[PDB]
Amino acid sequence: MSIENLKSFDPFADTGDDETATSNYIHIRIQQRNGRKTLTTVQGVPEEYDLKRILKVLKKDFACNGNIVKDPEMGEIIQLQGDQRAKVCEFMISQLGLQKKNIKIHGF
Repeated sequence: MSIENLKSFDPFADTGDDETATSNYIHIRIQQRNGRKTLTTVQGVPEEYDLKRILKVLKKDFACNGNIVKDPEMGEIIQLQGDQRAKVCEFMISQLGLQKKNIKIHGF
């Protein structure tokens, strides 16, 4: 007589598939507003990237929340909840392939 038992298992490792995308400046800024919330505004992103897909990635992988909004001064932009400037910079570099030199980060 005998019995079956698990010998080992595979981890999370896999090969890379990233590639360089074309230059164009992006601005990631922090907001201060009368509702007391801190928000991250994303501006200048290439129109070939769907803003609704940016929302979907930042809600799925980063666990944030956000919307597309038209500001009186800053124009049509994505708002994300909190100070996510480094996180959104990393998304544009990692998932879109945009080179780091294109991304401006601004405080408040």
